[PDB]
Amino acid sequence: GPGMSIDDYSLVHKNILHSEDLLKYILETSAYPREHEQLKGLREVTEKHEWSMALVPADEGLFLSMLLKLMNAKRTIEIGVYTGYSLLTTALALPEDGKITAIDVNKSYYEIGLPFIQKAGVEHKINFIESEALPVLDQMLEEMKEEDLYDYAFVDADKSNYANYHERLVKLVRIGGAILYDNTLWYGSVAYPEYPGLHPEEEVARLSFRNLNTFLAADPRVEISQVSIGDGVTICRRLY
Amino acid sequence: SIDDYSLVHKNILHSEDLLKYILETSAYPREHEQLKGLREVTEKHEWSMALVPADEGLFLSMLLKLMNAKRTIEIGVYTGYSLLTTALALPEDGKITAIDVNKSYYEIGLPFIQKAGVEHKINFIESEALPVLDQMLEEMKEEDLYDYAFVDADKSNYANYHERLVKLVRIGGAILYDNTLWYGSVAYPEYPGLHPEEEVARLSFRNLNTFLAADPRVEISQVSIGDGVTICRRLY
Ligand SMILES: Nc1ncnc2c1ncn2[C@@H]1O[C@H](CSCC[C@H](N)C(=O)O)[C@@H](O)[C@H]1O
Ligand SMILES: Nc1ncnc2c1ncn2[C@@H]1O[C@H](CSCC[C@H](N)C(=O)O)[C@@H](O)[C@H]1O
Ligand SMILES: [Mg+2]
Ligand SMILES: [Mg+2]
Repeated sequence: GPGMSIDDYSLVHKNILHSEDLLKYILETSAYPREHEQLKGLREVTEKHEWSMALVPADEGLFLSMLLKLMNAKRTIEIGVYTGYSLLTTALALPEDGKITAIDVNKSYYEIGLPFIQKAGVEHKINFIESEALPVLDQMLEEMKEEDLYDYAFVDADKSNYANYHERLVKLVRIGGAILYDNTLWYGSVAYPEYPGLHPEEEVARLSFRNLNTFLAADPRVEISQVSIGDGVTICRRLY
Repeated sequence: SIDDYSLVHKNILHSEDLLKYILETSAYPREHEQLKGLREVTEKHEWSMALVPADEGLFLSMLLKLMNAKRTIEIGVYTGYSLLTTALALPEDGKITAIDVNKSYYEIGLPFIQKAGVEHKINFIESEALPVLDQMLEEMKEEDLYDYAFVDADKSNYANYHERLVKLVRIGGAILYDNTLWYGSVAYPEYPGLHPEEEVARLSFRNLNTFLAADPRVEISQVSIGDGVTICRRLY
């Protein structure tokens, strides 16, 4: 992936909705008119970037923003930033004193979106950490206190590692807090045990998501809602 | 058992297999036993096309719990699938005002609501929703404003419901409109083969979607789940 080729991914032209016309209707009617001008700018630059397949889309973004506001989130973690579309979405949603821990192995991607984040006036909310996510989460587990738990986590980093992220995040997000997993329908390819013609890295991701979806549905630590928005977003709410 | 409407079996997702995967993997294992029972009786009913689907149900429940909703209003109950979802999501002392013109539909699902132990949270009003909302407006105290409203009744009246509901939910409260993609038929100016009532609803949703996207009193998110759900959050 953007982490560690573009040619290894064979489904980038697929969408989970029944037609591109329906997706374009949602974007033009309901998403783009509500998208911050700096999110638009960041999106348009990123659409030209070689890894644009990884970009969180605008209708999904407004849904993330809505969830953040409805749950009155204040402290969040963003895992897998890329050029920062979902991160800027989060920073604009949070109150003025909101705080985001943002983690990505590749800070050069973040620097593409950083001028839009800065012009949006919300960079002060963001503590960006350039690292693989798991060691950072493991260190947070050692140092965290109960009153500093996160309200919300958005997970959108190495697809094969979501299950390992989950085991840390169910302890780092507060009870009643939210953990969101991005891309859980993987272009619709999760719908079959076997699926033709994927390169090995993409098949690893597809199988990881089939296993994750089954696991999350059985996991008593959370309630879940798998939402057919974007490429599938699974919302988890921590029960205990 | 043949629907008069044209669109009932159309999916907004790209295949029935994809929808089935979501439901079987992520919805049915998480569906309360009484919701399963209520759904299974409703599937055989003449108007089963109107039933809120199980993946949408879990999404409504998640929103209610994440926003810590305590007092809600449900407009368009039918056999009660979304109503029972709401009642199970709310705390033990939660309260719902449920409104439907047809109480006979409610009584189809009421035994399952009762067995779930949540009927006490529900005040069911048999009426057209608009006069009820008009009457609420005249008596509603600011401290009694609803946390959450689910709108799923007469499609052509959604705009009229909105003008009342933006004054009956609290600041920061949620108004959800069901069916705002209308089987995907809203995506085009014209759409052949529809029942006249279906076309009325389709044009109403195209107008509503445009209006909500420009309404300064709310933020919105249109979500491609079920038949489309537009979440509104009241700003002032
Ligand atoms: N092990 C890892 N730890 C942290 N980040 C990782 C990682 N492996 C890959 N990544 C990063 O995960 C990101 C996936 S794309 C993220 C998209 C972004 N959320 C958006 O709003 O568009 C890439 O930026 C990649 O650099
Ligand atoms: N003017 C009106 N006022 C109140 N209810 C109305 C109405 N017109 C139609 N309805 C009701 O709206 C409902 C729409 S179907 C609602 C589905 C239900 N929410 C579910 O979870 O499955 C029907 O029960 C119908 O009787
Ligand atoms: Mg993603
Ligand atoms: Mg409906």
